[PDB]
Amino acid sequence: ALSLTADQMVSALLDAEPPILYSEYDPTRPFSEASMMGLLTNLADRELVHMINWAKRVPGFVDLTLHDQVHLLECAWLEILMIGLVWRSMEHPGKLLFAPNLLLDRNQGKCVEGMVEIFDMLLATSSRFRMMNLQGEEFVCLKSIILLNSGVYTFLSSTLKSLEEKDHIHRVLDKITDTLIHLMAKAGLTLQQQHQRLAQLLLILSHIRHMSNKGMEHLYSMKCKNVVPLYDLLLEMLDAHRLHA
Amino acid sequence: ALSLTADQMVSALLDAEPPILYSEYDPTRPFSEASMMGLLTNLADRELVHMINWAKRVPGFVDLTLHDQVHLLECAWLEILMIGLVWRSMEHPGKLLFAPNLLLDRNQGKCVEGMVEIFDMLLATSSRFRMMNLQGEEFVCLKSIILLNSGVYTFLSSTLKSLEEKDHIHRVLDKITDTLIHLMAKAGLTLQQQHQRLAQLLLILSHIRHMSNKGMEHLYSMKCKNVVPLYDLLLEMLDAHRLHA
Ligand SMILES: C[C@H]1CN(CCOc2ccc([C@@H]3Oc4ccc(O)cc4S[C@@H]3c3ccc(O)cc3)cc2)C[C@@H]1C
Ligand SMILES: C[C@H]1CN(CCOc2ccc([C@@H]3Oc4ccc(O)cc4S[C@@H]3c3ccc(O)cc3)cc2)C[C@@H]1C
Repeated sequence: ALSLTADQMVSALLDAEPPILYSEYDPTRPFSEASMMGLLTNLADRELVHMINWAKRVPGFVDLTLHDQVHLLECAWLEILMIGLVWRSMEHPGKLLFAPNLLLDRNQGKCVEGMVEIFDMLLATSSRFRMMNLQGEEFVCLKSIILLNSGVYTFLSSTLKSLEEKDHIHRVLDKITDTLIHLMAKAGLTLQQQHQRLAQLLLILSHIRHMSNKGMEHLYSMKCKNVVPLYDLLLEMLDAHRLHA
Repeated sequence: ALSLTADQMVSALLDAEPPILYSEYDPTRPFSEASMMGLLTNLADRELVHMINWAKRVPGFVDLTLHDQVHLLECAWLEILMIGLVWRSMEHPGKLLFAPNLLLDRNQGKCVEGMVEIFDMLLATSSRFRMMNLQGEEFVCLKSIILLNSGVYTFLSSTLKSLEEKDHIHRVLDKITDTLIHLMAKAGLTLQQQHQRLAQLLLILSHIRHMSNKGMEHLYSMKCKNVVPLYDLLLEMLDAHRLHA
């Protein structure tokens, strides 16, 4: 990640992309009888296992301690799901493609109290991506930045080890910045367009943080799931043996 | 703002800086008897009038409709107060300089339920600014970006006028990006350091959004003040006559 080229980061990031999952409900049955939140929650929980997989393939992530890996994912998981959703919704104006067999419009979000507000924010982000003509190569860089950036300011303590971890993370972030600029230059943007586009992309990440924060507030008031704290469940998942090697 | 130079934006932004206010409490009296939240709330309300003043001097802001000006400030006001606080706290490791006569450490935040968590996040941002050696010229650009960026994705409708406003805002944001790159080049950074530093700065804005969101959640559960909705109070303030010209 720190000696990988900009072309190697791009291909590592493309190679690491997770699969597109489907909603799990019987399509031979009516819809009024489905719990929309139940459908969405079940989807999101299944994505989380693939997210851990993906994160381990982001250059530099697994060189972190297990504790720091847990922290970053605990901080970024909803942001990561949401940029993923906005990305596959890009080509579907006015709709969110939760899954290939679960495409919802804003009125379908009114079904859940306080959810249309979140839908509207996601929908607006999807339209901005569309207006910017965001590219697959740029999107994977952005998702990796979310993973590494979102919880890097909240590491508690400040041990020697902790200091080293922070330095490495900021080093990897620098390399993804170099990769985004490289992508843009390749595409034929001027120096000036490059830095402007870089800023445009990075400023969207402030909106994705906003959506995550608002979505956590909204989720935190519902059946959803809050069994076994998230840290411990992430740890479990990340603290793998290497027996099935 | 769209024909202003990078040097003209910088000087307009420096010229527009608001004053540093003091806490209003009798310094000849003990401290256990003060409401810390009362002190902080009174400080923050006094800053808001100066914030409106400042925003009107940001290049491009007053060319927006009154409604859009209200929206952006309603979305960004806590982010703007917080970056301001982290900026004047930079030279005071382990402390937050709320005002020149009100410098608090984390233990002083434990006095309020759930406030130490916010203090710790602000303190960590202040240390990052310090570690990056953030410059006065960079800070004013960043505060202006917060003003223009934070609520630009949440404008409801999408009228012709609305579309025009968005275009102008993104145009002004582009010019502040050009200004930040200009500042960095002047300072002698390489091309590579410039784009890396730009990204480092912009990624901090995602943490400031985080702090604002968490602070609104925390404020929203206390005496504070929620009399007359914020929109109407902002409108009042922004919808000035020009009689005292
Ligand atoms: C991975 C964690 C998620 N599990 C709890 C439920 O989480 C979610 C439930 C539903 C969704 C909602 O559905 C999805 C589904 C997939 C996806 O990639 C994105 C979203 S976003 C949306 C959402 C988010 C926040 C809201 O306030 C409203 C709608 C997203 C997450 C707990 C588990 C540890
Ligand atoms: C401008 C709006 C603010 N008024 C309500 C009270 O708002 C505030 C009250 C206290 C502060 C707290 O004190 C200050 C004071 C000045 C400053 O520049 C920053 C801060 S930050 C801090 C804070 C913020 C959020 C928390 O959860 C905990 C501490 C910041 C804002 C309502 C008014 C319309």
